[PDB]
Amino acid sequence: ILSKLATNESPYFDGWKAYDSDPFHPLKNPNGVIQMGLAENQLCLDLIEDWIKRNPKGSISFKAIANFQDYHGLPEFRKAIAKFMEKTRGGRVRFDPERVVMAGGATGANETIIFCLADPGDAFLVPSPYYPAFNRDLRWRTGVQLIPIHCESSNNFKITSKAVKEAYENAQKSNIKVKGLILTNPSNPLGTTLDKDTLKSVLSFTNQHNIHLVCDEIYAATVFDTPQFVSIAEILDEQEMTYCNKDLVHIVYSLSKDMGLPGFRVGIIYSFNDDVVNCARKMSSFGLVSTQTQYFLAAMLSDEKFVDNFLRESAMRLGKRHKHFTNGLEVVGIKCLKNNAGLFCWMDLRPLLRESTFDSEMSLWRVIINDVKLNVSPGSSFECQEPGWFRVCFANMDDGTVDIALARIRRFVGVEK
Amino acid sequence: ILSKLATNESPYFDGWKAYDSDPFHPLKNPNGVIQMGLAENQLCLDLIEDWIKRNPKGSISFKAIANFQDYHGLPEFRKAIAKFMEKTRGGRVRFDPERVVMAGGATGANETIIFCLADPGDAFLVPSPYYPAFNRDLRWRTGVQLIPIHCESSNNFKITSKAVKEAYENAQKSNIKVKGLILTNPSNPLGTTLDKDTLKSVLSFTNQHNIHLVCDEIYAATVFDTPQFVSIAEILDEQEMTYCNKDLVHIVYSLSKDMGLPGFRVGIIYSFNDDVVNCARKMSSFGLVSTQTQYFLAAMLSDEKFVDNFLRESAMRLGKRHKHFTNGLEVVGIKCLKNNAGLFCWMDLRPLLRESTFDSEMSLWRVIINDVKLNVSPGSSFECQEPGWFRVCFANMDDGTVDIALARIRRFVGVEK
Ligand SMILES: *Cc1c(COP(=O)(O)O)cnc(C)c1O
Ligand SMILES: *Cc1c(COP(=O)(O)O)cnc(C)c1O
Repeated sequence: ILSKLATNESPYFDGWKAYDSDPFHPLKNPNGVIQMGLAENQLCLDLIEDWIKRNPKGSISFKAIANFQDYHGLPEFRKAIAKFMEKTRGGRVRFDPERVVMAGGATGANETIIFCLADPGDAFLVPSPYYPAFNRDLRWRTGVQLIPIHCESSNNFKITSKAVKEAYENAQKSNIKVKGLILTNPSNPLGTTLDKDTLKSVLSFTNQHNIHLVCDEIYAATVFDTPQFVSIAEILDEQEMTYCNKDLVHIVYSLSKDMGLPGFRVGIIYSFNDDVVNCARKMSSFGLVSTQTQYFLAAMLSDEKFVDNFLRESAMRLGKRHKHFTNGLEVVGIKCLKNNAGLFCWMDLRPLLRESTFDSEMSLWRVIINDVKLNVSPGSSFECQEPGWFRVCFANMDDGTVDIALARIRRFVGVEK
Repeated sequence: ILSKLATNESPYFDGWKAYDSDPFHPLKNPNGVIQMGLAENQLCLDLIEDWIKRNPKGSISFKAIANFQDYHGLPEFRKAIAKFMEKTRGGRVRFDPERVVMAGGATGANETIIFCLADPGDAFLVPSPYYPAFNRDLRWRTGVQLIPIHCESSNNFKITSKAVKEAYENAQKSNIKVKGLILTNPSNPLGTTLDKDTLKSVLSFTNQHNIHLVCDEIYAATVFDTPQFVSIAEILDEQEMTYCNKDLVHIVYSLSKDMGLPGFRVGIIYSFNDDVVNCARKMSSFGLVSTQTQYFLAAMLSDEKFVDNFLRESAMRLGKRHKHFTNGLEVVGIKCLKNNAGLFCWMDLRPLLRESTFDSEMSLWRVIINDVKLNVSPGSSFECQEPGWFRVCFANMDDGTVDIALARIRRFVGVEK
């Protein structure tokens, strides 16, 4: 007899294996599937390598980091993260390192914050489309459930007050304890930063009902165009809202996107609620960052010229690449939701859809992965309520590869009417 | 409004507290409380630093590892762990790197293996005295309960098949669904390796009631005297036990205790159940070892010479220290449970008590941690059913410190009769 969790254990994985069974490689398999489904940021690893070399060395006082095992981590780590989080939000706000908490990547930060704010049975509101890991991350071992907040293309998938309320009030009508709402800002798969007002309109609805607002700002430093990224933190430093319960406000973070170090498993939880801060720290012991990696990060994120050079450079490349991939599709007549951040773009393949069904959508998908041989992500995968949208990632390959993927798309669409 | 867990939150911390305030140190505080309550293994860190000055690439391919994020881990990591797990258990039984799963230290390994085996409300049998962290690790976020199994000093704290049946049936009459039994072998705080025949018994009864047998063999490579350490994996290999169902047997391991690298968070789950293996893997996303620590370790553990000398040296240093420490305590009449493993000894201070009540043990405990300035652990914190026993860790300090500590003890005992 295994537990229910293990005992209760594949459709959207089609592109996943199509890739694994035929990965594109310039020399080994130049016609294989090109991985465009993982939101990875490798445009600036070279800059990190240059650093790990000379400016200075950093990684290995071994005994100290080898035996250190406090749920608080190395002081410099906390300081560096808080420091790094600051520059990311244009110094517009400050972060108290004593509040910095660790988790096994954003994965663990998410599961932990949920464990800290909701009981099994309770529900959390999530705007859609939304990162699918949530379905497991926020729901698998927490028992908590999800309730989507509708979003259309007609308004660029913006989060509207009416929609936030409608979803919420329906839950009450369904006797479902709603304890919070979890945003992703910058957005995934939308790749767009949230409008200052929109955030206030959410925090307020959140505050007005004493429910928590969990901001997943894991894509903060991947902004590359206007508008500016507005942290929920910055909205807690504004007069118009000096009277908001800071107990219902939590931020989730990681170093996976704006430094591309997912393997380092650097999950961060920054609560404004002292109690939550603690529980998350006690829970942080199940997913503590490696002292070796902590030591490595403290040193690295402490170099301002670097942390300041990296941030600026990283914004450039991402923009340089996004624009290219954007013009690339504008050429063959493909439109994307306009975005300013992230490691991907929300592609509109609606004009290729026969009818307007998710089935029609999945078929187009089977073609892109078997015949176009590109592994992209189908909108229905992010719980998108309208067929035709596909998330396409462009930050994990060469310019050469991108242009190929672009060339392949040219033929597909070209032969589509 | 936080969750029940977050809201459901210091008696035995006077020791950890005292130490933090008046921390011992040869020059700047020769009379600070000595840290003898942490099971840290520092006797061979010098061995690791030495090694760190050679072959191969101790720590940098960077883009590859910085981005590698497969729940399976770096290619060479699983194999290294398995080869290490073999050298450990004699090299007599074999381990399959494909079945090796990560977790955040033993802490994460433990919580996960329970998440996989029992549902909230279910219970697990635990011999006592036992590892206090279990009370959080095994029950907090799992809704699982622990059921103690009686052990006394009349029989050197051995687990008797009678004692096991009693807890099992006692629990059933009360309608508690026992889903498994979790051992610690080598033992914490007893610091003893388990009698092969005893394992064969626990496994028979275990297999005979369809409940899981989880083994925390986190202390496998700290044996410094006979008998030899017998892994449950070896038991699954004898002819006399061919019909035991391998679906119900599992191993929890880590590098914290034997390798002295707790800050590395190298938790390992090794299940003989293929489903558990799959589930545990899905769960590893929450607590994965850092690709950097993985790389480093793959390189260290892939060095047969280092590994041989390390294990061999560790056994001798832990052997020289343990004996020296016990011979000192005997000089003054103080005796401990006879052990061949661990990084501590089960000290019997029953004759320094006033009454066989935990109220006397705690009275003495304070004396020991304020006036003698030694931070140890009171038997009752290990759920030990009889007062007077204390766990005293002797593997993290210098030879100089141990004698200082012994000296303080030689005194306290002196002025007590
Ligand atoms: C990629 C991604 C993550 C992953 O963060 P990890 O630290 O690697 O677990 C989390 N959230 C979103 C929205 C992502 O796109
Ligand atoms: C020390 C210990 C642990 C903790 O292992 P970590 O890797 O440091 O988390 C777990 N279980 C037992 C029985 C221990 O002795």
